[PDB]
Amino acid sequence: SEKFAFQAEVNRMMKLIINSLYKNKEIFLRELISNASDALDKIRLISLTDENALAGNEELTVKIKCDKEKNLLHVTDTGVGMTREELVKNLGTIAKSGTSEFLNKMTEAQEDGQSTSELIGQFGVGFYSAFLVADKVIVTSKHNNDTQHIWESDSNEFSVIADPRGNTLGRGTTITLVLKEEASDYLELDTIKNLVKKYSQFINFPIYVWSSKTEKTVWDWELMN
Ligand SMILES: CCCNC(=O)[C@H]1O[C@@H](n2cnc3c(N)ncnc32)[C@H](O)[C@@H]1O
Repeated sequence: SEKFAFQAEVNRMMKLIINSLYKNKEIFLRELISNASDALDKIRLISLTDENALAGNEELTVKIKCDKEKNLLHVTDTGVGMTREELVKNLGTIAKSGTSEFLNKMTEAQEDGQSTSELIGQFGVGFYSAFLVADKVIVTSKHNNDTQHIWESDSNEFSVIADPRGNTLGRGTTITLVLKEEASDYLELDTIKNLVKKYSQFINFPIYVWSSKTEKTVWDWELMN
């Protein structure tokens, strides 16, 4: 277990994003789904050049799960996943060149009254908007080139640890949101299914929500797109 501070610019970026989307919190789920989609594209593109790419997990899905009792929301993809060093660098620092650009266009647009939600989506920085609804964000990731690890943060710092549960994802990433008290509605299946549907019509991968039929109850993955 290693402890880390966020880079200064990521602290600023977190605040810009939270402020930009404060009255549209639900866009957090849009961005998590987009990130999962990009991750599935990446492994799909890798499988064109590497016969083993999918060996760790033969599926390509996004699977969402509400856990009312533990107050958790889980967004799981079987995409490319992240190595330990990518968990640290990609989430904890300004890692790409596009991210800096985003910082400039965001502040210029935000002073000029121009729309910013598109900026967040364009540059793929929406991960941080999970903090509008969660007190704790947890990222479990398994990448073909590393062992499974857990990233966790309350936004005031983050830590990364080897997952003691070993390789349970096979390949891919689970974003786990410890929801704020004011965000318990994101644990309701009807809420989540409408949002998931709303945000997944463009995803070139199937997206499922763990749902109940129903005194007899049957739970199963329900395709959303
Ligand atoms: C740039 C703003 C924060 N950085 C990310 O979201 C990056 O983290 C990684 N990331 C986030 N969610 C991911 C996922 N589900 N699978 C793989 N990488 C992911 C991607 O490299 C994103 O560019």
